[PDB]
Amino acid sequence: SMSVKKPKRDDSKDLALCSMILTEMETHEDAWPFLLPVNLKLVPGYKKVIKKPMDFSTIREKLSSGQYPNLETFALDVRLVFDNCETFNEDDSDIGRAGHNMRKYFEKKWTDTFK
Ligand SMILES: O=C1CCc2ccc(O)cc2N1
Repeated sequence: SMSVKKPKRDDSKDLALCSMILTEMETHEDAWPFLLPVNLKLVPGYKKVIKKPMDFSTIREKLSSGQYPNLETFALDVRLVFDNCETFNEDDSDIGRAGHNMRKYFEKKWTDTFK
C-alpha cells in the first residue's frame, strides 16, 4: 500500500528471456500450425468461433515493439495460442496433438526460467 513496498523480482532480463523462449517455440518441429495467423478468409468457422486469434509471429512482433507491459502478459498470449487450438481442434488430430505438445513444452520452459 502507500509507501509500503514489497521486495519484487529483478525483471531486467525478462525481455531477453521471453525472446529466447519464443525462439525455442518458433523452432520446435510441431510449431507449424502456430507460426502465422490463421487465414480468416479461407478457414471456415475460425473468425466467428475464435474471438481472439493469436500466433507466434504476432507475439514476436508485439515483443519486438514494446507491446507487452510485463512477462505475464506475454505468457497470456502464448497460452491463448494453445487455448484457441483446443477450441478449434479435436485432441485426436495432428494439430490438436501439436497444441498439447507445444503447451507442455512452453510451461516447462516457463517454470524452469522464472519459477
Ligand atoms: O487451429 C487450426 C488452424 C486453422 C485450421 C485450418 C485447417 C484445419 O484442418 C485445421 C485448422 N486448425
